[PDB]
Amino acid sequence: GSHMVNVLKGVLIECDPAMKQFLLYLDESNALGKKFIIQDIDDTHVFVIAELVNVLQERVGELMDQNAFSLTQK
Amino acid sequence: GSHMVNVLKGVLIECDPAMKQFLLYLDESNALGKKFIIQDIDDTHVFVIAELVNVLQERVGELMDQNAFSLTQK
Repeated sequence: GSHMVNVLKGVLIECDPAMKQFLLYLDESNALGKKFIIQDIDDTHVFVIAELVNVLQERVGELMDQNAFSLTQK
Repeated sequence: GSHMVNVLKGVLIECDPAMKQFLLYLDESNALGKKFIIQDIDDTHVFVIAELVNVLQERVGELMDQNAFSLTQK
């Protein structure tokens, strides 16, 4: 490679570094069928595209029981 | 203690901090009349919002001859 240049448009999110670790865990699982974390920025940051962040919103809120993700029949 | 929580929408940049350094000076100079660089996402990452990325585009494109950010009408 030449050098790291990642410039893109979407939603930038940070809160805490523990947060980072769950986004990774969720990317591992890919429970939402979307790869939300495009690049993670300086430890505590996650870059997710605005177009699909809505899946994260539901994951953050509803994942306690489950979020509505069943397109096996729809 | 504290920690930062920043969730934001716009354009994320990643490049070596050379860009950051002109950017901070330029932010400092406020030549573009807006705060383009919203948050320094620590040392290397820069965040600039898409609303005024256009301003940055012209800054990049036109700066060779002149960056005319002074528009009384044009």
